[PDB]
Amino acid sequence: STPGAQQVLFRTGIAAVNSTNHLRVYFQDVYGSIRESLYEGSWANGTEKNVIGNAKLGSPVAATSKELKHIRVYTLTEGNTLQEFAYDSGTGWYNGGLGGAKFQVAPYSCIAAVFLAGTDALQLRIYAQKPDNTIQEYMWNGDGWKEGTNLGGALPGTGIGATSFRYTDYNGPSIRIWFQTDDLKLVQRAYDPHKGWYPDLVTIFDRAPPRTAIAATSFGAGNSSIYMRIYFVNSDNTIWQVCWDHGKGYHDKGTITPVIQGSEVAIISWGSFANNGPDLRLYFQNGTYISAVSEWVWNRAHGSQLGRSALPPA
Amino acid sequence: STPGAQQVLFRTGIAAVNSTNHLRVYFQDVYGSIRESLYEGSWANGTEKNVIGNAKLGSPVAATSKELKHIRVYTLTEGNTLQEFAYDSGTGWYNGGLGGAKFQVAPYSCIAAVFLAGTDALQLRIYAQKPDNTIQEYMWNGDGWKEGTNLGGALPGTGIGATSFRYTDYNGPSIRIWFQTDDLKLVQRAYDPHKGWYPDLVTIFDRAPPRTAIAATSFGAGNSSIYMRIYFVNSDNTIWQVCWDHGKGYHDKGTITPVIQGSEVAIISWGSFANNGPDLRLYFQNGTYISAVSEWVWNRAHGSQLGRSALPPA
Ligand SMILES: CC(=O)N[C@@H]1[C@@H](O)[C@H](O)[C@@H](CO[C@@H]2O[C@@H](C)[C@@H](O)[C@@H](O)[C@@H]2O)O[C@@H]1O
Ligand SMILES: CC(=O)N[C@@H]1[C@@H](O)[C@H](O)[C@@H](CO[C@@H]2O[C@@H](C)[C@@H](O)[C@@H](O)[C@@H]2O)O[C@H]1O
Ligand SMILES: C[C@@H]1O[C@@H](O)[C@@H](O)[C@H](O)[C@@H]1O
Ligand SMILES: C[C@@H]1O[C@@H](O)[C@@H](O)[C@H](O)[C@@H]1O
Ligand SMILES: C[C@@H]1O[C@@H](O)[C@@H](O)[C@H](O)[C@@H]1O
Ligand SMILES: C[C@@H]1O[C@@H](O)[C@@H](O)[C@H](O)[C@@H]1O
Ligand SMILES: C[C@@H]1O[C@@H](O)[C@@H](O)[C@H](O)[C@@H]1O
Ligand SMILES: C[C@@H]1O[C@@H](O)[C@@H](O)[C@H](O)[C@@H]1O
Ligand SMILES: C[C@@H]1O[C@@H](O)[C@@H](O)[C@H](O)[C@@H]1O
Ligand SMILES: C[C@@H]1O[C@@H](O)[C@@H](O)[C@H](O)[C@@H]1O
Ligand SMILES: C[C@@H]1O[C@@H](O)[C@@H](O)[C@H](O)[C@@H]1O
Ligand SMILES: C[C@@H]1O[C@@H](O)[C@@H](O)[C@H](O)[C@@H]1O
Ligand code: NA
Repeated sequence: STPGAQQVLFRTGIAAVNSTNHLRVYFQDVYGSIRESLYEGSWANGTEKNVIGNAKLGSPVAATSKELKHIRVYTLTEGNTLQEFAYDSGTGWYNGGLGGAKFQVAPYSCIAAVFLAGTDALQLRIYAQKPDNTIQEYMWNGDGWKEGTNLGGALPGTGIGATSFRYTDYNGPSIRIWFQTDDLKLVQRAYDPHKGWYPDLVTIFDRAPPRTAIAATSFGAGNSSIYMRIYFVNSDNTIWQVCWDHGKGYHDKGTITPVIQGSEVAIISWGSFANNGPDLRLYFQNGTYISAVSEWVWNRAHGSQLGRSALPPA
Repeated sequence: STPGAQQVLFRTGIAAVNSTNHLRVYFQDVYGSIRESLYEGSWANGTEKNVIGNAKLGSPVAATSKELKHIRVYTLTEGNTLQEFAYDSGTGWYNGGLGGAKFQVAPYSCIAAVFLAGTDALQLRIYAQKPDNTIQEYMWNGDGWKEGTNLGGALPGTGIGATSFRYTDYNGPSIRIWFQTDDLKLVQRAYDPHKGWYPDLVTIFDRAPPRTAIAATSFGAGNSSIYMRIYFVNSDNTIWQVCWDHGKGYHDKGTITPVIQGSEVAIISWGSFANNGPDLRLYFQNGTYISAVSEWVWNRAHGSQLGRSALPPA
């Protein structure tokens, strides 16, 4: 292993954001600090000098962005309230206002976050689990944090995946989120601006390990058309992928890569099938230098391939 | 799930002590507190009122006893120093002297603990991993804590199992410990009073998951004879057992029971083959009520069976 790799928490929460091929990756160190690694032509950072804040040890770690102009990172405090670390170009890193709302969640809650797509306005939806085990939406629309739609019960400690896209024939954004129910199914819930939250859950996978990681992305939005990918850790200790592709629906599922038992997972994407893409990047732990974070790549050039073996600070 | 099971930390460290079929089990709750559940005819406790102390979230939890007269429970402070909760009949619970020594270990260190067998005197040996990744022994011989023997390098974050027995033809106690080496092997190291720490590391399993749980017990000591069982979580997400039986050596290995990815493991035993025994109890998480602790049992009457489904507080 390496002294750097040893600083990375085993089964750390992982998140990532990007603007095309400009990448940032968030993780927790063994002391509970949240650090940023970065790719700008090459990999750097992830050191003690790249701490953005502190969270309870074992905290979920979620992140969302508008390119790399605005980045928001969500974790849990020792008190099990949602908090936010914020980057704005020209301002740098600071503590955003979510903390002030003191939103109290289950000790075992996960977190997902999205900027609403297709607008220059900064609008955010956060998902987490309340003590009664229901999934709660929290909203920022430029004038303070408020609760949004409660989306019903889930498995206590369920992973939460989430994405926002805007159809080019729609006048507003859509949201899709994914979690695990008590019966151990992985389900989709869905928001469109006409039907609101659709009443029904759609099953994406019959049986998954209890509290498995869940990470999602979407790309290539068109006229009432989208592409989506959802990832989880199956019982074979590999990440599995589920595809939505326009005109085919939920039509493909299969293993992608081996990981450590109980690895967390982050996904980013950019581009589209119509324009020589997409590009996908997955981050996870697979045992490289024991505790380092590893990368998986997909692009048109070469399809599925292992990427950076050990991320900084490894 | 159940509300009680929701209080138990996912992938909690687990330790267990006993006097024959009088049992105690220790675990961490979602807030970082170490709780005791109990079996005296039936299962009890493990509630907020049965907290014996606090430790960093995700701390290893080890325990050793002399029957139930003297119990010692070892975990890590937020500062990554070893600490001790102690019970003596007639006194109750108290924080033991161990914290006075300020032994600093690696933030990812595990812990094992044994009272030395075959003496009424209270002699302790604790094992953990220093920042240089070597396994260090720490000793109490009735007049203050100090470092004992350093047992060399091991995989960073390795599980550590230990047991002490005393052969009926020896003038003093033996120690066996087990851990994982950088090549992912599981190995034994050994202390006998004529050879001190043996020079050889003896391989007991060729390849195991990185940082897998390791728990060990021993029973039926005779003249130059002993029975040992070592447990670990294998890549198939089940506990495996390695057997030493007198006259056969390290002769068997196979699966015992399924567990969640990354489950920790605790083992106790009592009795002997020559006296209609032994009894074994194993403790772990297998997904019952998502996050409850479960029991597996072995005895002569019915052999291998699942015990109590979900321990208190579930
Ligand atoms: C000096 C400066 O740039 N201040 C910013 C304000 O002008 C702006 O209104 C706030 C908005 O709040 C932050 O971003 C939003 C999207 C949310 O994440 C919110 O929680 C966060 O505080 O940002 C600066 O203070
Ligand atoms: C029919 C047969 O071979 N039965 C044997 C018994 O003779 C023997 O007692 C038993 C030993 O089991 C081993 O030891 C116990 C304590 C436990 O660890 C088991 O997992 C081991 O296999 O094996 C029966 O199979
Ligand atoms: C954007 C870059 O794409 C590929 O070149 C990868 O090998 C790098 O790790 C990075 O993800
Ligand atoms: C968008 C910004 O990009 C670089 O300037 C980094 O140093 C910052 O931490 C941030 O990620
Ligand atoms: C995009 C939508 O915004 C508001 O109307 C919320 O109440 C909904 O739950 C959804 O997030
Ligand atoms: C992107 C697609 O949008 C709607 O048609 C949903 O009913 C589908 O499940 C899918 O989420
Ligand atoms: C963008 C790519 O789309 C399909 O070809 C999938 O089979 C790949 O796994 C990847 O998700
Ligand atoms: C010592 C006891 O043995 C069996 O009767 C089990 O069913 C109990 O859970 C307990 O372990
Ligand atoms: C040996 C002792 O037994 C009972 O008194 C319990 O209440 C204590 O916690 C301790 O385990
Ligand atoms: C056996 C001894 O008991 C008490 O004296 C504790 O304070 C010591 O640290 C040790 O565990
Ligand atoms: C029982 C023995 O006691 C002391 O002599 C120590 O130096 C050894 O390491 C061993 O623990
Ligand atoms: C109990 C046995 O004792 C010695 O013979 C060791 O060399 C063996 O490995 C085993 O631990
Ligand atoms: Na976690």
